[PDB]
Amino acid sequence: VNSFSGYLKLTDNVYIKNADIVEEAKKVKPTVVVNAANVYLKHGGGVAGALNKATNNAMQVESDDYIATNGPLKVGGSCVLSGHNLAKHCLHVVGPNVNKGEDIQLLKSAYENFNQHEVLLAPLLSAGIFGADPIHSLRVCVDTVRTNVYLAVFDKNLYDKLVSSFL
Ligand SMILES: Nc1ncnc(N2C[C@H]3CC[C@@H]2CC3)c1Cl
Repeated sequence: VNSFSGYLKLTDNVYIKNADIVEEAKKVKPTVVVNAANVYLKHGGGVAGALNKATNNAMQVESDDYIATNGPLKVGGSCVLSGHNLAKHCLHVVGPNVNKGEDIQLLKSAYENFNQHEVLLAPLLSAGIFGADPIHSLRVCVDTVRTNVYLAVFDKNLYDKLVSSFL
């Protein structure tokens, strides 16, 4: 049993709810919240800008030190950093950004990072300002992630479309 509430069950392991990952993280304090990161861990908008704002910029400060030591992530890659006031840990995952020309096949590699964590509060990857088709992102998620994932998708006309089109 866990603390996640109000989710629709899509499969054995994937759940979906119309909630802000920020407001959802603040309520649940999950072990892992996933950030929709870029390779530079520059949290400017969407899930990343919103998560970072909710940490009062502490996520960005920590991230800048990580990059100064380790250099940029790979597209499809991830790192584990603090969850600050939102979660125990934040898994920063880089999905491909279509608005930069990245290979959408890298989306499966991105979601494979989730399998290193038994439970994750997570966003839809490459959604939003990353430019991918969210229906495709949900299909890759279901077909790739084997651990228990709670997607918080803060957007009605899209939540309802994802549910009503889910095979
Ligand atoms: N705070 C959030 N929580 C959950 N999902 C978010 N997404 C999901 C789609 C794509 C990125 C943005 C817009 C709707 C955000 Cl910004």
